[PDB]
Order: sequence, then C-alpha cells, then structure tokens
Amino acid sequence: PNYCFAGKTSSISDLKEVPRKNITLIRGLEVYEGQVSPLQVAVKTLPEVCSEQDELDFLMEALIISKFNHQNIVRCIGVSLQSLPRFILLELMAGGDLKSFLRETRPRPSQPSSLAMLDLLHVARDIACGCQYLEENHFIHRDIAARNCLLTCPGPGRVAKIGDFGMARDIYRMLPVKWMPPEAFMEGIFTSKTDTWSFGVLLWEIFSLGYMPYPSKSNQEVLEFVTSGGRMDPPKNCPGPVYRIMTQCWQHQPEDRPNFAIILERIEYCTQDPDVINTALPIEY
Ligand SMILES: COc1ccc(F)cc1[C@@H](C)Oc1cc(-c2cnnn2C)cnc1N
Repeated sequence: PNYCFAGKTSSISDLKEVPRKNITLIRGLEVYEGQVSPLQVAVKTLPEVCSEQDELDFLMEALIISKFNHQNIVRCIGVSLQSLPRFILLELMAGGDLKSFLRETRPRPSQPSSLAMLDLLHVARDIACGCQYLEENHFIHRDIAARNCLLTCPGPGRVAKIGDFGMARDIYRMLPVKWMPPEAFMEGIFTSKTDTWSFGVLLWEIFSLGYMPYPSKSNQEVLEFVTSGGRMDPPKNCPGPVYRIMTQCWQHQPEDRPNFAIILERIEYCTQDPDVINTALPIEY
C-alpha cells in the first residue's frame, strides 16, 4: 500500500519505526500519554482484535500524518508496527482537543477573563495556517471542526494544530453534515473550498465557545436549511468583522468563497482592530 502526498510516494518502509523497548505508556487519555527515550508523546493504539481493513486504515493514517511538515499540524514522532499492539506516536498536545477546551474554559463568575477575544482569534489563525498548508499542497481535509483540533497547552502560550485526518484517510482508502457546504450534499464534488466552508463553521464553534452548530437543528433540517440559503446567526457577542469572515466562508457558490490566504489576511486584520479584540465574551452562569 503506497501513499502519495505532494511530490513524493511513500510506503511503510519510510515510516520511522521506534524500537518498542524505547516506548513507555504513562496513562490513558484509544490513546495513551507516553514517553520515548525524553519525548512526551501521545500513543494511538491499534486493538489486537481487529480486521485486515483496520490494519490498513491504521497504516494509511500513519503514512498521511508522517508526510505532513507544518507547525500547525500535529507531528508524527514515529510508529511501532513490528510489535503488538501497534502504535502511532504523535506530538503530545497537553491542552487537549479544542472543543473540550472551549467548553471548559468559558468565562465564568469564578474566572471572568479566563479567555478573551484575542485568544480565540489566535486559535482561528493557527488552524487557518494549517489549512493554508493543506490547500497549497492540494490536500483536502474534509473534516475541519473543533473536535479535530488540539492545543499544545491550556495557558496563554497555546498553539492550535490540526490533529485528526481520519476522514481524509477513509476517502484515500459519515459526512459531517453540519460542517459541509451545499455542493457536497448535492454534487459530491469536493474542493479546498469545501474546507473553506468547514472553517467558517469552525470559526462559529470557536466564537460560540464550543456550541454545536445550528443549535436545535437535526442533520436533515440543516441540510435543507443550508441548501436553501440559510445561515447561522452570529454567536453571542461576536464582533461584526469576525461574523463577516464566517459568512464569506459560507457563500453558496464555492468560487465566491475566500481561499485560506485571504482568510488568514482577514483574521490578521481582526487581530489588529481594537474594536474587535476589546469586545468582551459572554460570562456564563
Ligand atoms: C482523543 O484524542 C484526539 C482527539 C482529537 C484529535 F484531533 C486528536 C486526538 C489524538 C489522536 O491525539 C492527541 C490527543 C491528546 C489529548 C486529548 N485529550 N487529552 N489529551 C492529552 C493530546 N495529543 C494528541 N496528539
């Protein structure tokens, strides 16, 4: 089984196999926190009880992640496929996944400024850079969403990175309906503009502080809503310029939507506008 990315073909043999003795599991997080000799790592494990397909899936996932080279995509430290159970070793992202972080770190009476608008813009900017990298390398992610993003740490130095490529893995060889543009439902045509649409939904998730998109709508209701021109309202307290980026991401015609270079440019503008970043987030009770 080969994998083609950018200007290079690669196989299992090119994967950096780490001697099993050098790998220690520290605790569960099927993922564990681990150590390699000392590098902190996350360990994704393939269950020994699985089918042939699970094994090629696991292998293709390792190939995919191992070929990426960008600071906003989680690194693959290596693999251990010659011992059971098989491991994929990933950069350990201590802040956890983005969706959970937004829900746990919402401004509250016990910590009214735990998070501010600039923090959310930096996360959006980080993922957008990741996405620009995928775009310019002609890789379509297909599942951009907060559940698939990770943070290096809880505190103010945090960096957001794209952390899961399972959907792209399957496609290479379960539509995330609420993150999908109209043409995906009706034409099944996918483009980097597909990711642009998803990023807009991700933006909404971020600035809502981790709400489910289209609150109160089922998948089919969303599908009909969006196909007929409907769009989400801004998240509570969302700055007008940030909502504008979302709605630009959600233009009905793919070609009307910005590429990620333009998105990054507009997020930076937002970061430079004091009227945006001086906006307070809602305090939750
Ligand atoms: C549930 O796992 C995921 C969820 C979403 C993703 F995008 C990637 C992963 C997995 C494959 O990767 C990591 C997980 C964590 C983590 C999660 N919760 N706490 N921690 C400490 C840290 N670093 C990773 N590399």
